[PDB]
Amino acid sequence: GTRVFKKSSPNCKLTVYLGKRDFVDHLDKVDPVDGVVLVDPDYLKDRKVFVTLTCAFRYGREDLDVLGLSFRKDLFIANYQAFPPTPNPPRPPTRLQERLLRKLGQHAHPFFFTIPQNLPCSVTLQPGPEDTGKACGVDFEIRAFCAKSLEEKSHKRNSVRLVIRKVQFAPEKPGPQPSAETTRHFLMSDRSLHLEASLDKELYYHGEPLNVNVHVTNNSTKTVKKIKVSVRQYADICLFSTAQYKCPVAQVEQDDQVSPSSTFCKVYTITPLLSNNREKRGLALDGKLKHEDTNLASSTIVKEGANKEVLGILVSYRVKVKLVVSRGGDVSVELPFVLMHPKPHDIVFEDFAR
Repeated sequence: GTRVFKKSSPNCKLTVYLGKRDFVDHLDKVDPVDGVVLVDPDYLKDRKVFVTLTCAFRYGREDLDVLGLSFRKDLFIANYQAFPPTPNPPRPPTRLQERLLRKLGQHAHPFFFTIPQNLPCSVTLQPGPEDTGKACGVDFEIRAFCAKSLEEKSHKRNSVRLVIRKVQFAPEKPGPQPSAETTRHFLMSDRSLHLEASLDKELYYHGEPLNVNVHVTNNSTKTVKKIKVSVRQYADICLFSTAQYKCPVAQVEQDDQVSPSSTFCKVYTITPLLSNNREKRGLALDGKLKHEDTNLASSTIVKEGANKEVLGILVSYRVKVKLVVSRGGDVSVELPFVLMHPKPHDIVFEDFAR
């Protein structure tokens, strides 16, 4: 029937419940965080129970893990008092939040957070060989613990740490096909090898294929040995260690040759999937690599209202159409496109940690 997510403190005393692991950014706004929390025996009566929602840029290891953490920027923190409750604010507990409130104790209390759109989206990198940089990325952590006030905490033992995803969704806007790409190469004379390509649309979702349309007008004297069609990711760190991963995440090729004084045309179907990549290399994900539900990081959006450095990493995509050339020298074009997170997509407790 219905599915709900739980993680409980190491001591098992405190537990958190939630309807969504992933929260969508709609540009316009963001799914809300509507959860509940359960601290059974008396903790501490004198001691209040809190919930924290933090969003930070980390560089050096992952996981806001102290050891190796070279740099960290807070981008947003929220608290508010679960128990006791508080006059605040839009308290109307989602239907789910209600059914949950009676399935459990009288000491299950609601809790909610509302997250600004302008914030970056969950994203994660970890360099290859290496590429000298350390790992980094943006995180959305939810902490939940007790203590008499906020300026006193406790190592995880009596708290609960868990991390949510903010995935970026965006609508298919009408408009021109990913600007075709034109280009002429004169290789030694006045006779041109002309290349021309296009995409069916400007925006794609995770899974969606793309249909690269390619037209070659080869009046040249050389020969096109092959035609390699790929998708490249471009990820630029904007905090602390400026750096720039470029990397193909999909790659198609056939036995396609084009003769001098010929003409050739064809449509390639290409699909960019994190799942089709063995080596992460310096790739930009939307969550931990090990997790099945992880995808290539979504294009980062034109940027709403906060802007700047403060997006941490800066993911972006391109199709590349390249013509390998016999007597040498290779002709190409690049078509930029945006890749968003899909959304044309009896309570049962399922373990939160993926």
